[PDB]
Amino acid sequence: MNIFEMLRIDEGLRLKIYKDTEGYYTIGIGHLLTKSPSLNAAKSELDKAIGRNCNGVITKDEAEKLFNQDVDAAVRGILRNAKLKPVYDSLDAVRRCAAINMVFQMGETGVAGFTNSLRMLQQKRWDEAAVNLAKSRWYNQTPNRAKRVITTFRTGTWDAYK
Ligand SMILES: CC(=O)OCc1ccccc1
Ligand SMILES: [Cl-]
Repeated sequence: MNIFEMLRIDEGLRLKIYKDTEGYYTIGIGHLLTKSPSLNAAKSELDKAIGRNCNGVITKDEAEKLFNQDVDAAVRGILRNAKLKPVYDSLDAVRRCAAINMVFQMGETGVAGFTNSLRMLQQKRWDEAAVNLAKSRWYNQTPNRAKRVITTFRTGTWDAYK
């Protein structure tokens, strides 16, 4: 297991524009296109991202390319964030994957309310952090995925993805 395999499991792979769990236009391995209700707006974002006129459909190679860019962007966003970087650098590699997973799903703003969870993770109070992480809109709206990520933080193993 690695972050790419983990997120590929959590996000799936679809080569035509679809709606994510929140109803937003998405493609590939969970690449958000837009929060606008306009399919044309989503198609424009797609063409801009791929560099050609796609009319809502991409290849597997293109999906994987976008996915690599998106994972890298999540990592670099963590490393540029004064709140997240110290916590990230305190973690082992398996738990760093759980961290990237959350940023990929919710972005830096989506994790802003997790200050207490972040402190517990930095303190390595894993069971306490797991309890706190579940007290969230995130867990309630995507509980199976959140449970996998939380188990990864709790145990430091890949057991939830095996
Ligand atoms: C904020 C959160 O709970 O997950 C994202 C994260 C976690 C630890 C370090 C960096 C980002
Ligand atoms: Cl879920």
